[PDB]
Amino acid sequence: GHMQEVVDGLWVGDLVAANDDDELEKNGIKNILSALRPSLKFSDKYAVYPLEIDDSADTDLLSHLPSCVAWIKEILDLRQKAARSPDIDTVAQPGKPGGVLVHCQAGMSRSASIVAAYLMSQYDLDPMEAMTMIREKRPVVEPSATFWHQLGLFYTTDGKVSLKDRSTRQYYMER
Ligand code: VO4
Repeated sequence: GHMQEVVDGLWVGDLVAANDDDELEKNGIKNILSALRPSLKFSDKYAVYPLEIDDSADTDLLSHLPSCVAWIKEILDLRQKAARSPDIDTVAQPGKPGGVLVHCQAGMSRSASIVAAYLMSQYDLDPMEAMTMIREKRPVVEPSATFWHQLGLFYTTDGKVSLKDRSTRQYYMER
């Protein structure tokens, strides 16, 4: 498939998956975390978090990870009750009661890194443990080198991006 379910209600996938409304409906997905530039035009059937970032060696994903993690938590909590967090960027639409697909163009780097950050925060995993958990469902995932580094910074600071950490401050200084 073009998307795979990592844990209950949380999917990672590619550009094909984001456009396949049949598969999204069949799996009860009503939220899309869309990590792509330019942003796509989605139907209002979905709540969408447009993350306008590239998959480049100088892309800053770290600054957005607390917002991404909090948005996924907002959705999955709401989905369970059906059966705002100050961390969430205001461009993220209010979560709807259903699953969430996190996607980029290929479903390997931006999207897998965002899902890994969520798994690190939710299950107290380190980046490798998180990424292995995803890879066992979607074997092609492979963060870029800079995303692996940024996941390490996110791990160190317990998911609050703090520049009291030397390495995090250094990352932002070099940018
Ligand atoms: O389109 V993604 O390259 O960040 O797998």
